[PDB]
Amino acid sequence: QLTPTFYDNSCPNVSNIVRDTIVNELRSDPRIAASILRLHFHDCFVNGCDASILLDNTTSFRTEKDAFGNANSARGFPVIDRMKAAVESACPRTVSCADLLTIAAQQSVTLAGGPSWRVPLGRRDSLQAFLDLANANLPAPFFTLPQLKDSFRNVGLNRSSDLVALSGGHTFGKNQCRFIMDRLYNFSNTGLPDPTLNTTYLQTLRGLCPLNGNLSALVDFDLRTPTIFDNKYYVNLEEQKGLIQSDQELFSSPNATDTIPLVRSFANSTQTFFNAFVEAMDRMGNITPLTGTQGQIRLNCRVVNS
Ligand code: HEM
Ligand SMILES: [Ca+2]
Ligand SMILES: [Ca+2]
Repeated sequence: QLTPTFYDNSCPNVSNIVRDTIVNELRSDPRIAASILRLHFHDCFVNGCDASILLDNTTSFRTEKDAFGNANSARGFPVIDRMKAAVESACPRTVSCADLLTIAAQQSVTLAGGPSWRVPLGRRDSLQAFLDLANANLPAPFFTLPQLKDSFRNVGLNRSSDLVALSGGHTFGKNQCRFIMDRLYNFSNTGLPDPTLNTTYLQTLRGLCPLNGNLSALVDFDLRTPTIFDNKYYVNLEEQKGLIQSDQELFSSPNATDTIPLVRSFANSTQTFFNAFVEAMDRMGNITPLTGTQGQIRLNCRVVNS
């Protein structure tokens, strides 16, 4: 059983070391908090939160870093190496990369203005990476609501609240033009923009992402507060201003009878959202963890111990 007090005796300063690292990095890279939270999400959706995503290539297994959802998208790996080294110095061979990344995600959310809580701990590190599983398990922005629900249920999150609350991670961070080009110019081969995208916002996005333009150009997920972790993401959805298809479907999909009330509830109360986010975050963080003597306490998050 994972417990928030796991390192209270072996490494009481772990959370503070993680926080300090993120604070330092945020000065030069204001996007790092968002990037780290996403790394934890992509770690947990593939064989559970086991730091499998942090492993680099080997001749026996490919890295998840080359999965369609991670390649030229996932970032922050060097920062994780930095805090790991700092933690290893303070507490040699004690904190797993899986736990480190979980704490980092929580601290990132808090530093961005979100809720503060102690995450359950005790996870251990994987002995391999899972590229095929990552390609199969990570959701895509073009997924329909039924597909998004399927993706979450596939890893163990059955509740619509899990999906709606965790999608709140898009209250900050960046998204490449490539992922919304269809919504802007030719949605579902209709030759027209996605009708669920506010027409005024449509114009703005088309200006940032012109046809035949730089597909790697970055756009803010939350037009209200781009770098602050708050409930503004849901207010945008109510106005048809969700950035990607998967965001807006939570409010506009024909299958959204169960998600609409959640979207409204989170848009109406920061407290309601923050509570739901913590609850869902801990549930995602409890996905098939390695515990006890299973797996290892990886020393270098990029390679399995030898
Ligand atoms: C519900 C399905 C989801 C889909 C389809 C999805 C899709 C995406 C896409 C397309 C990007 C842009 C990547 C890029 O342009 O490089 C992204 C970024 C991001 N996602 Fe999601 N996401 C989902 C759920 C979540 C969840 C559950 C979290 C965390 C709780 C999360 C946190 C983030 C963050 C913070 C970013 C910004 C990262 C950065 O700026 O470096 N996402 N997501
Ligand atoms: Ca994983
Ligand atoms: Ca925001």
